[PDB]
Amino acid sequence: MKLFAQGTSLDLSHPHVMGILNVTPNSLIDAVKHANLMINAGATIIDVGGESTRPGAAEVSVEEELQRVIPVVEAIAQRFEVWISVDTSKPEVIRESAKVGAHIINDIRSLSEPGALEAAAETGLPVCLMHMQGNPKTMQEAPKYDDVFAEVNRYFIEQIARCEQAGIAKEKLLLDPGFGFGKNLSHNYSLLARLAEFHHFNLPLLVGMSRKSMIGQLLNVGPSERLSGSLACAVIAAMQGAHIIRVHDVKETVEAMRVVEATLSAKENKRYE
Amino acid sequence: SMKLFAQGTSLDLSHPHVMGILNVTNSLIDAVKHANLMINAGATIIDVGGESTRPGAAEVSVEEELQRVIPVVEAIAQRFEVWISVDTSKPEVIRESAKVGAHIINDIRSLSEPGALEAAAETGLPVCLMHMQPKYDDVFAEVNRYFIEQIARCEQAGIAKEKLLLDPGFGFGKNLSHNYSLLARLAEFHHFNLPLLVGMSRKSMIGQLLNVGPSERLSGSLACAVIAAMQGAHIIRVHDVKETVEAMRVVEATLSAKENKRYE
Ligand SMILES: Nc1nc2[nH]c(SCC(=O)O)nc2c(=O)[nH]1
Ligand SMILES: Nc1nc2[nH]c(SCC(=O)O)nc2c(=O)[nH]1
Repeated sequence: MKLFAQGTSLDLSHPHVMGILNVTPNSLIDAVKHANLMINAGATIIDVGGESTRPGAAEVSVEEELQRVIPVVEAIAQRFEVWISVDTSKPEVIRESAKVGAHIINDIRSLSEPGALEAAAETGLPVCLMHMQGNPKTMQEAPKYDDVFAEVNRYFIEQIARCEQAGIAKEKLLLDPGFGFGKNLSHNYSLLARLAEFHHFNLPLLVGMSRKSMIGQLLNVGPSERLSGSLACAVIAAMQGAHIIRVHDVKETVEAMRVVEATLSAKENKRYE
Repeated sequence: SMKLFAQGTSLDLSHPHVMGILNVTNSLIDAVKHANLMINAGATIIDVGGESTRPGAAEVSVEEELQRVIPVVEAIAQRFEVWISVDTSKPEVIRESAKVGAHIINDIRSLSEPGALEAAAETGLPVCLMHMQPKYDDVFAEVNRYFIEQIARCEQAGIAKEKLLLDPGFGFGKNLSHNYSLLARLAEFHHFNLPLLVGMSRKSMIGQLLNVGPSERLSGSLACAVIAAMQGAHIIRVHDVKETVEAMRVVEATLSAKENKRYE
């Protein structure tokens, strides 16, 4: 399995580590310094995001998001060979990010915003479809599912069809069950335990559990104390054949992924279920 | 449902246990301080030996080994509720360790010394059967055959199956690829219906893979522990207790949400 964008390809025969580069508040110099460190630590994708996914923040204007995101995507694309994912829901940011070299559109809202689907289709870039119950402002009030796995799985079926209808072929899609997005602790572990069953779509799986409450609430530790839990999550998902792991702690995750790959390559069937 | 019994208590193996490595090196005060730190960090078993009992460490007389081991085992058994595994190959140390409260006999020489098997049998304690010998035809098959053989040998000596734990012996006469073959197939050793114990912490199977020194192997050691625990390994022997306990909690929460309670 492979993805193609901007004249290069990403080989998904082993797990990739995607480093988080938050550009919400010198800003450009600092972002590039951080990118450089993450690449050096072995990140093969850098996820650039300029709108907080937090509960009460006003949505950032299109002009402010462009100012935070585009110069950063641009500076990374012209210095490094790394893949760049852009964490946006706005069509204009999608368009302008593609123009300066972004490889993956990583929308937490799965292109639900007006125009976003058409803009993503126009760029021809890979698109990540992430499950979220409701919207970021209220999704954590009262998450509820009768069957969280089936509900997430159904969402993927629907969203795939929506993308295909807009001209975005299956081969461009990645799926992400959206850890922490309208999910309590037990919902998150039900999804993680069954993650391998999402392979039936024959699409790349991306996960992001790094430093999230599904670790914090389980261990009763603060946000700076979650590395060991974050590594355990990453390993659990990668052992089940997750293709991309989105993280804060790149060096440590890359090391863990090398251990996973050595294990998977000694296994006859290449996956745990 | 699987449990071990020793010294009037039991160990509930329905979730993964972290076994902390304790050096025996005043020595008593320090050993008890370290045991305390590991317990606080969430270790439920302390393995008494560490650097003093690694392969290649200097051999000592029976009297010297008794003088270093027995007071440590004794002091831990008197102060804490934790299980104690004792690293020894000598029958006298086996016997005297049992008398002062040890729960598990951990002999990396597999009770090969004269009288060791009979002494382990006499104690009635749990015994860890660890594979050691690198060339193999089929490393798994050899390690599996070794378990079959050592189980029979123990049973012949009067040590019932219910007392045994199996450990494939990562790093013990094994190159990098042998170690990963065993780790990838670890769940297949559940056919014996015995507890599985593993020790990969800071070993060359991480160092050689990552090209890092002994103090830089925590992330790799955690990955190893998680991989084994996801396959239903019952006990994980480690240097880095707090971090491993946290990783095991994550594994437990995942296994509990799974209808199968195991990865294969
Ligand atoms: N694709 C994807 N994108 C994300 N962006 C964030 S932001 C919240 C945080 O890092 O805590 N989470 C995710 C995720 O789980 N998947
Ligand atoms: N049961 C058991 N006991 C051990 N003692 C050592 S000493 C080598 C080291 O810690 O690097 N390893 C092991 C192991 O793998 N299993």
